[PDB]
Amino acid sequence: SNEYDEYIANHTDPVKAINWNVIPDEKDLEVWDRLTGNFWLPEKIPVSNDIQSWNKMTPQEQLATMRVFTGLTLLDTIQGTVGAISLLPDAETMHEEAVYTNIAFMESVHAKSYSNIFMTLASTPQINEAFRWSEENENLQRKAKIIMSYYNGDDPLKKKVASTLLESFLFYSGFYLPMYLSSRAKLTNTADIIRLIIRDESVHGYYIGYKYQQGVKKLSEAEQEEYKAYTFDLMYDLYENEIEYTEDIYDDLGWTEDVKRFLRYNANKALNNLGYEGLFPTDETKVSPAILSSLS
Amino acid sequence: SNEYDEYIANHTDPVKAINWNVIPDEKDLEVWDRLTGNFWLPEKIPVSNDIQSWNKMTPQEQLATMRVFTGLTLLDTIQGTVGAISLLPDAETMHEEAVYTNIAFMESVHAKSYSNIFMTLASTPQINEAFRWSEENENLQRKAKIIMSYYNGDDPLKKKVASTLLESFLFYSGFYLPMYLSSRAKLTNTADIIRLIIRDESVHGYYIGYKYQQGVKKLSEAEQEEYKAYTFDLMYDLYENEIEYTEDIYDDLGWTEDVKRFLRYNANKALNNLGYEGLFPTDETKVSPAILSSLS
Ligand SMILES: [Fe+3]
Ligand SMILES: [Fe+3]
Ligand SMILES: [Fe+3]
Ligand SMILES: [Fe+3]
Repeated sequence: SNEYDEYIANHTDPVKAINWNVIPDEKDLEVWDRLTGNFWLPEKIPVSNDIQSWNKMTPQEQLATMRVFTGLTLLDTIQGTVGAISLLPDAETMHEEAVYTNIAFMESVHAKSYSNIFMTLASTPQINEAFRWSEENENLQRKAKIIMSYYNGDDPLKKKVASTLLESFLFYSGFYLPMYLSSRAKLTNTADIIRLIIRDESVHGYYIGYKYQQGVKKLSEAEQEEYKAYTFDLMYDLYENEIEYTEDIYDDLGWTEDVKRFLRYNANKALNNLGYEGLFPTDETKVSPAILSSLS
Repeated sequence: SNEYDEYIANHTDPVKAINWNVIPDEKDLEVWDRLTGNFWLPEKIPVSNDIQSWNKMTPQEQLATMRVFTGLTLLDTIQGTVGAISLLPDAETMHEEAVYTNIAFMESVHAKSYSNIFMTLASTPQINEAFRWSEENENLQRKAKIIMSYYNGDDPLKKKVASTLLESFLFYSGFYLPMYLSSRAKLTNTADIIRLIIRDESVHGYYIGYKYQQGVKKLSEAEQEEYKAYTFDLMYDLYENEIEYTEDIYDDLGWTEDVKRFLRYNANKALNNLGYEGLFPTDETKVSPAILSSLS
């Protein structure tokens, strides 16, 4: 009578070792190859070359940078330690499970990148105040808890919708700032780190959205309509909360209207990643060219 | 809109973003820097340069290689998708959670490496027969299910003991083969992939064992003694099972007695990583210096 006798007697199916010679879904391999081939660490970027432009930035630009980046750090902390991990049990293939372990790790690299930037450019008090602000900001905590409510739940598809909206939508109110600043010769090296992060997030959102589409198409007619309604309802809720967050971050700078257009643009892309039409007419998504141009 | 209100009302404390500017345990940063600094993918090693060496190996040598490598793949599949992940909820620090995400990913890289080796060296039937054998071998399935039984349990410390014994002891009836072959100038590029895996495992066992010690030392002397008994008891069971696994894989080649000494050498290392004295007398753990050097 060993402690594990019941577990063993109860799990008669053989535990399987992953076999990469047999791939049920080629997309898993394509994504594994793309993500691992794109491996990077923030130390590879010379952020210290940004010290002069940081000191040149206005008090308002530095405050917005600290806050936005702390908000992004929080989402990556969540996605790396809870989000991506929550998708493993519902994977269609073993190679998909492997891909999620890479996503989890890279989210931790993304989160750490912001501390590398902070430690290189900012003062300790600025850093401490930013993290304190992130704990007290009601909109940031609300988007974080709404997302974590699904990861902690028991519905596999909801976890993929939440994850895709987090990856293809929730980060953008934050990616706007370094793309703007870099088009004005400010934080150009920091912007190279943000571009490496975007290179990963675009793939993450595309992939998890793809898996959601495969899973939801396995359902009954009524159920597929229910998940579509759930997705648009969650998107509206997150968008409404994001408008508030955006106003509070950028109103002083006066960039708010352009950032809101950027929000609508990315919300449409998030929904498209999940297989749905956009929520906003295309004419409401006209972010300035300088921004989509800095993204390039 | 309403679906997450309850969760939000029950999680009033702020969700925290990881801050790498404040490290409550220096070891977490040391290990993160070491593991990430040691990033590698199997594609970096020219395994195809081992084809002549592989083709000269006997059918018995090839079969043992296919089986030990598939058993190692099974262990890494479990560790990356279930093991490291099970340690997240019990972390003492947020930086420790980040480290586990890197460990999860690298275990997936390890598992994939054996497929890279098989896909380069072995025939399709050989690969299919190896995975089939892995599903049917009672000792392999038993060690996997014993370890998984603790990952699936609710005792955090038992998860770490299981993980450390998996990493510091179980992987070893397996690394003996490539290191010995390497000392006979056979499969030398494959051995380079094995050394990259060992460089990681070494750190994983050390780190998780270190966290196990920190946690058990918070208990009474009486509870500490019960965990020590549990640890030795689990080692007796895994050792007994491993002896049989070793005899079946190695008897044909005639390497069994030396692999058993190697099992005892590693069982002592695994117990040491958990803070305990070794189980076997030093004189019962002799390992050839030609193996020990590639082990390094
Ligand atoms: Fe990220
Ligand atoms: Fe991501
Ligand atoms: Fe491993
Ligand atoms: Fe390991």
